[PDB]
Amino acid sequence: PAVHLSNGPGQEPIAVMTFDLTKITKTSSSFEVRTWDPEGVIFYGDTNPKDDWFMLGLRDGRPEIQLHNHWAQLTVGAGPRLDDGRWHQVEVKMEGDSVLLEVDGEEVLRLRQVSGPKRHPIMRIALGGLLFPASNLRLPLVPALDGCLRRDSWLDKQAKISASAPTSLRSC
Amino acid sequence: PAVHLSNGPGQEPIAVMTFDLTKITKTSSSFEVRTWDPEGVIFYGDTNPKDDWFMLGLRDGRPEIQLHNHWAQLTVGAGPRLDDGRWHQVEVKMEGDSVLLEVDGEEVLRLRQVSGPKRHPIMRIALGGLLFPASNLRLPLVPALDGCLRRDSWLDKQAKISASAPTSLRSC
Ligand SMILES: COc1cc(C[C@H]2COC[C@@H]2Cc2ccc(O)c(OC)c2)ccc1O
Ligand SMILES: COc1cc(C[C@H]2COC[C@@H]2Cc2ccc(O)c(OC)c2)ccc1O
Ligand SMILES: [Ca+2]
Ligand SMILES: [Ca+2]
Repeated sequence: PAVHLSNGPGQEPIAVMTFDLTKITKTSSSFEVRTWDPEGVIFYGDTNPKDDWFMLGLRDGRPEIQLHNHWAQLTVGAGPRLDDGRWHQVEVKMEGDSVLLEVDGEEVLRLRQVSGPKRHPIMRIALGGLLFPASNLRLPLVPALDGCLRRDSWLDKQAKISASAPTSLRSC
Repeated sequence: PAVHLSNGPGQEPIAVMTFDLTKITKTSSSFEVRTWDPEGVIFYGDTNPKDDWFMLGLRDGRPEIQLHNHWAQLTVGAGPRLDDGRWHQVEVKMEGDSVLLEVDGEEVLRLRQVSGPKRHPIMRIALGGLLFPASNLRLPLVPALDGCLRRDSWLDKQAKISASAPTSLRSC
């Protein structure tokens, strides 16, 4: 059961979820993605769109992470091209103070010393788009990602406060 | 013709080279490395060991870059394990404002927005060690890298001011 990561011309995400950070024990997300599109946003996360946000996307077909928080501000590409039309497994995990990115079962990137142990305790996760204008990225891209998403798990179901309407979704 | 990246117990680099930055047109370095060692420094670069330095090393067998300058400060792992005893081609290039890392002919990491266009115009490159105590790294490691280095080219020969004695080197 797959859903489109893009719905029409607009750049708005296809879904948003909110979580209570005081109740998250599983700090990882995993999904499968398929696309012929070399550029776009896969998902976005934040507790504050000005001071504490994260983006996983594609640029030139390869994963790109942009991160801006108290401890780190970076724009990093890594891993192989994923715009080949094959399904790819992706996992993003927080391990200690590091963010790990695994692609097709292989760790391709570890951003060390990017997270601390004060913080707004509501985390939003947006799929297929950002929760601010693309102009506010560290390095702008065009967020629309013409691809499909399946087998997707986001953080801890036990900590979810809200989830956007699922009837917005468009089957693949 | 290969040389050891480690010489005895000391952590000192096996070689140091200095370059005139006003005369560097080729902002890349390339070499082959072979090792069974999961941790250590491959090479170090700086114009200032306090304010503008760079380290390429291994941690848990995989490439790690530490960088500290005016524009960026980061600790990032990427790429596959290289401590398998096979020769591996490595290239580090500055492209625009980004540092690229290629391993065995594949781009594995692109640190974007990490270099500017004021700066001390002497760059040092040290092989097999740092030019400050490992304690001053963003994330300490044990610098000794029991491996061998060959087919190595460093920046622009036309810009080199000085190079350490080559009779210090130990054949592999
Ligand atoms: C690395 O820094 C950030 C990463 C993110 C992105 C988050 C969503 O998928 C990766 C991350 C998971 C995660 C879950 C609970 C957390 O408490 C947490 O804390 C950082 C991180 C958002 C804001 C940041 O500051
Ligand atoms: C990214 O930032 C740095 C990278 C480095 C490491 C340098 C040596 O191998 C990669 C780099 C090549 C290079 C050559 C000439 C340059 O003028 C230059 O400028 C940055 C960079 C040292 C200091 C930094 O600030
Ligand atoms: Ca696109
Ligand atoms: Ca070692």
